[PDB]
Amino acid sequence: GNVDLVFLFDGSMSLQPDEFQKILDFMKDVMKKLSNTSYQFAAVQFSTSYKTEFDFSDYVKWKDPDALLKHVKHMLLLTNTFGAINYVATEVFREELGARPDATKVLIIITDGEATDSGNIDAAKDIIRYIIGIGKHFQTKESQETLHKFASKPASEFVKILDTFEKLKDLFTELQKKIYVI
Ligand SMILES: Nc1cccc(Sc2ccc(/C=C/C(=O)N3CCOCC3)c(C(F)(F)F)c2C(F)(F)F)c1
Repeated sequence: GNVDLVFLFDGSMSLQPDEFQKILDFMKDVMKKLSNTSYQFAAVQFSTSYKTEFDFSDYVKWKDPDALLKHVKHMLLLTNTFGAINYVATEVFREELGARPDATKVLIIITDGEATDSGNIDAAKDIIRYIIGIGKHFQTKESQETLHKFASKPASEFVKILDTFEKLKDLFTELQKKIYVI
């Protein structure tokens, strides 16, 4: 019933300042809409390295997406997606950061490029993983397909590709049509 949800977001060099900002604003739009629910949130920037920008405890105490993300600094480096996802699994989904042990775990990966590292995500198997790939880096079917190994199956359900960063506005509109009292 409880959902612990991590936004794992790309801070690579390829992102223009306004593109990075549109990611930030997308995350806030989502959290604001799901205020006062069974959702609790944390946000991790990844590039070459990984940074938990805020954790579940931070979210619980303040409940203010704007404040929680105010101090994000765009890393401007690589796109170490394998390491990032592994970092979330082992270093973010923990009591110490406010995670609830029995909650349903959800990861929302937002990226504008293919991974710069390699390996596996065995450690993240218990997490429901969604991945949003954005921009001209994902023009080809082959580039979209590379994202599939990161997300839960089927890709048709757990993978979304967006032509541009403006389409995050549109995805948020669509998302809200999937909100129900169950
Ligand atoms: N089709 C597709 C593919 C890739 C990305 C997306 S975007 C997305 C998707 C799902 C969710 C939330 C899911 C959620 O909370 N669930 C469904 C799984 O079971 C637990 C509840 C969410 C969230 F808003 F609730 F967090 C998104 C979001 F965040 F808008 F990106 C959509």
